[PDB]
Amino acid sequence: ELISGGWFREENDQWPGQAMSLRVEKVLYDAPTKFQHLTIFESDPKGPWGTVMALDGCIQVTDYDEFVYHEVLGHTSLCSHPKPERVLIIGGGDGGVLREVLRHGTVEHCDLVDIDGEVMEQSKQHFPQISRSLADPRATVRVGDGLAFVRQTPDNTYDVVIIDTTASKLAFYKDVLRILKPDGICCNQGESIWLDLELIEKMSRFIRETGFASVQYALMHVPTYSIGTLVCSKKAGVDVTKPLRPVEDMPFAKDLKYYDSEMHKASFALPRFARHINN
Amino acid sequence: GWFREENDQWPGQAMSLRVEKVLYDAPTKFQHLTIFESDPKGPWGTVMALDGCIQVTDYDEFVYHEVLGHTSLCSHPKPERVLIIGGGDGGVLREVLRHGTVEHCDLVDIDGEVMEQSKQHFPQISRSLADPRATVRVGDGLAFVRQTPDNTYDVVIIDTTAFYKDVLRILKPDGICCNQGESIWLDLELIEKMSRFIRETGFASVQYALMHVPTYPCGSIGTLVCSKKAGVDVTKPLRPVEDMPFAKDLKYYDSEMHKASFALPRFARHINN
Ligand SMILES: C[S@@H](CCCN)C[C@H]1O[C@@H](n2cnc3c(N)ncnc32)[C@H](O)[C@@H]1O
Ligand SMILES: C[S@@H](CCCN)C[C@H]1O[C@@H](n2cnc3c(N)ncnc32)[C@H](O)[C@@H]1O
Ligand SMILES: COc1ccc(Nc2ccnc3ccccc23)cc1
Ligand SMILES: COc1ccc(Nc2ccnc3ccccc23)cc1
Repeated sequence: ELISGGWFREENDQWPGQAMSLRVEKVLYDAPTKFQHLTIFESDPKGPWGTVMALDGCIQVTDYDEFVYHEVLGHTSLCSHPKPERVLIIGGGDGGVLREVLRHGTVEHCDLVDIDGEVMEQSKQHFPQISRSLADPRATVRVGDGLAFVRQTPDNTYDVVIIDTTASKLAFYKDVLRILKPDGICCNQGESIWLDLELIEKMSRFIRETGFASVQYALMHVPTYSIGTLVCSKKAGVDVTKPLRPVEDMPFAKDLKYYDSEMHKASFALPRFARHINN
Repeated sequence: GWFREENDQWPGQAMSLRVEKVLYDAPTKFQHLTIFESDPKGPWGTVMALDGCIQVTDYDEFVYHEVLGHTSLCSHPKPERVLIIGGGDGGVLREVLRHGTVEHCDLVDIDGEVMEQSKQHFPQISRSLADPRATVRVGDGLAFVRQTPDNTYDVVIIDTTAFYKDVLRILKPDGICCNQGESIWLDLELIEKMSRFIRETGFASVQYALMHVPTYPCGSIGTLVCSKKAGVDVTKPLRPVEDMPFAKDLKYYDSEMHKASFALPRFARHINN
């Protein structure tokens, strides 16, 4: 339904009476998928955004800002683990998180499971700088439901599980805890302290009560939206807020556009109204 | 009935709010002033825009107000006399006046209509304007500082929409200056140029602090925190807010947030070194 020269409009049920719009230079994809509406377009070349992906009317990836959420999810988790060798990504069909995971020399294998094979296909076509990772021999990329995937995973399979999703069931957290090895780290796309503070409070407590030893929420600075990540440790006495394996000691630190150890530490400082999430 | 905000810096992008009720909409002697009640099912409440750019909403005003007010004052060893340039809504002043060390604050905003419309439509922001420790003037900040004697202020806060040499001059030796600092998203070249312009006018140091706002279509909002005295580290609170009686009244700012605010994404880090 979208056309070139028209505007893409984004609205939110949580924030009614607000809309965010982008001019569409060129439609690249606009169709229902087996699971969701997929919209890819080139935004205004006078603007900074580049190619833009939306799922069910909500922007999920742009060329300009993708490095933020990808670096944060990939490095805050892996740098909190003593030796991450086996990694699971749930969602992340675009490849961004996987690219960041694969920078780490300790990773021998990463499994990626995204329900929507068309997201992965369209990302190969229209976001090669994000999706190149999906071809890596250190990765196995599967089309399937992450819920069923973790249910059929044996105990103690993964060092890190990263949940990079949009959907709504993501019982599941008990499976995640079970498939993690004893030093395990889980991290998730965490929702907004502005939109959904009560949800973060709720999720944080239900994750701890599932049996995770600790859960800390990290905030990120994106150019437009808040977005956070819940970083969960299976093992008691882990402080995920200070990098266990600082990125600065690894050869790729200087390739990163957002993340470093100072950013990692700062991300866990929350505005005072939300600070009770982390204590 | 939707208010739409666009930027020349960000072409092909727009942010819109539904207008529930127009409260004020007229040219002023200096700028277009628009005040509206936004959607009561949304979180924003009353919204003020100047020349088509939103400057204040009931919902988020605490962020920029607390950050400008406290990052500066907690970076000063004993802030007694404070100047605010702009800030006609009263938000920064309200924050500055929480500090017990403050004996007097002058506030100078070019547009008297902004203070009048804030008195009417943002009483929880503009209450401060009536405080006996405050003197409010309607006038240009540039001319005001030009006619201010040397070593008058402990802190100058620039809360707006040669001057800097006058700001440096009117500051006492431990003086702190802070300004509404613009977005590291695209707008980065300007912050870099501002920070160099400020150091070269003779401030000893300039550090940029980032804030987390619920929406900013212009990218991000920050503050440049500048110290007249050499060897001051404005990135670590000199007088922690936690030692003061009003710390728990704050909705955003604390010492953790103060320290964190100066940690910049890698691409922008060269702003602060
Ligand atoms: C695009 S990614 C979000 C953008 C940040 N890279 C969101 C992905 O999660 C997938 N997703 C949603 N639900 C699931 C389940 N249940 N399992 C796996 N992947 C899922 C969905 O297909 C998106 O590609
Ligand atoms: C509303 S405040 C915006 C930030 C939200 N506290 C911006 C104020 O700066 C004033 N302003 C703009 N230029 C000047 C000058 N030159 N002098 C004083 N005040 C000024 C303008 O009238 C706004 O009220
Ligand atoms: C999950 O990682 C993220 C993090 C941030 C975004 N940001 C944006 C959301 C919606 N519309 C936009 C429009 C333009 C730019 C960014 C956005 C999306 C996914
Ligand atoms: C001086 O500091 C600030 C900081 C933040 C804003 N916020 C908003 C700016 C622009 N459009 C919006 C649209 C909707 C909501 C908020 C905003 C203004 C001034």
